[PDB]
Amino acid sequence: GSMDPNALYCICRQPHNNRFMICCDRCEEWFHGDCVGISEARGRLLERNGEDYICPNCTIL
Ligand SMILES: [Zn+2]
Ligand SMILES: [Zn+2]
Repeated sequence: GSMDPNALYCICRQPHNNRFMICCDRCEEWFHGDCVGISEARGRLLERNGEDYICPNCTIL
């Protein structure tokens, strides 16, 4: 549910207190723009338009 500071979600399993991160509605988790490929400018755009982003892990799973 609510993302925590000392939690893990991304495939690499790292804290969100490092680099940019994105929220996936598919699995309802968090990921890294670098790991998924999304750019800081791209992820920020989907947040403004309100487009439910889907990590590359779910799209192929
Ligand atoms: Zn990662
Ligand atoms: Zn996902």
